Amino acid sequence: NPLFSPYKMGKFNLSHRVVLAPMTRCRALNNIPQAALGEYYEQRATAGGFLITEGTMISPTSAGFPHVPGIFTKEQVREWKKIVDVVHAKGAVIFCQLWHVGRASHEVYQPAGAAPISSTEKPISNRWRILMPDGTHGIYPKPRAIGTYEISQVVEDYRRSALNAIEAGFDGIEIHGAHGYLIDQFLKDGINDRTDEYGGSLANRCKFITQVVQAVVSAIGADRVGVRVSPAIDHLDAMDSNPLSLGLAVVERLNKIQLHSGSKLAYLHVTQPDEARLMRTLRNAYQGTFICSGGYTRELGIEAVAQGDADLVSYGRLFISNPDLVMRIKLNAPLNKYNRKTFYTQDPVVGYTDYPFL
Ligand SMILES: Cc1cc2nc3c(=O)[nH]c(=O)nc-3n(C[C@H](O)[C@H](O)[C@H](O)COP(=O)(O)O)c2cc1C
Repeated sequence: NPLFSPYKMGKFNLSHRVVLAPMTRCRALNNIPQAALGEYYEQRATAGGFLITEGTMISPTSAGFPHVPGIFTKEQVREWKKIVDVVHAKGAVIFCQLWHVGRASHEVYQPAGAAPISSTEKPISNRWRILMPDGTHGIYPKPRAIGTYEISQVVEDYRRSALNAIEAGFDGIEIHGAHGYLIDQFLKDGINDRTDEYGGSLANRCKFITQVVQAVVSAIGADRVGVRVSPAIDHLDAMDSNPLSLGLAVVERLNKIQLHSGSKLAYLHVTQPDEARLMRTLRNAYQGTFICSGGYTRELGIEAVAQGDADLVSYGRLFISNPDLVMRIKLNAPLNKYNRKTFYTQDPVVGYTDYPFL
């Protein structure tokens, strides 16, 4: 079984290739990690398994969802440590994903009622909505096109957050540069309409993610930094003329950062919008570990690793309804269906840790 052939990811010896994709669950009440999170990850932690946490705020402006966790305050760090310990107790590797939603926010999630920051002033279209604290759907407001100096301050938030993540005990961090959020708002030419050093040409559009990746590498080391991107996705009006070209531009800058740093990154993570060729082109271009995600199943994951299309495969949806997805895949057991209705609720058990095992 290819998915169970050991894999060496930096200084981490993984026992299998089943990775936990980052998934927002809104159980971190008031943005503070809760005991529920400890059980949730513990139930699904496995010896030599790699897990990626839900997106975590890097500033009081990095939120666009309700009750999402953070790593910018000493309180949050204290609670994450308790969670990290339970995950390590079971022998799993866990990376903390730093998440800034950019323009994908709302006044209710912006301290002082200020508009969410982004690369452009164009708001996400009406066909997309945001989850409000009371469960209703809200309209995305007009964002503010940040100045060159604030980009440096956002980058600083990633750096400080990565350091905070290490203080909490995480084995590393993952940069959330996909699904139309802040970093993706700079990468996609359908959004980035800047006329300065960060807009226009692909090289300019990729500058932001480059500075962010460089900042975290200089804080905790490239071996403990993963990068997630999505060259072709329509989420929150994040489109690009040539998705492949954009993906290859990011990959090219990641390979260069590794050469200049003298160490490879932890991995490259690309989510699919499920041609096949888009994924294979980046994997062949990236000099390092490649993780694939999006619409993968037990059979589809095995084929990707056996054919050399990816080194690790992360599962999202199937790891919500299947706490023991790793074991199930090993035995080819039936997989449980998920109830989307409880994806973003606040119940510490119902739809979170109540899913039956084998
Ligand atoms: C409820 C839910 C929350 C998610 N949260 C995030 C997130 O916070 N960050 C992210 O990059 N992707 C997030 N995703 C996308 C998943 O990481 C993944 O790409 C998707 O679930 C595809 O999984 P699959 O391969 O099992 O079909 C989320 C998906 C779901 C269903």
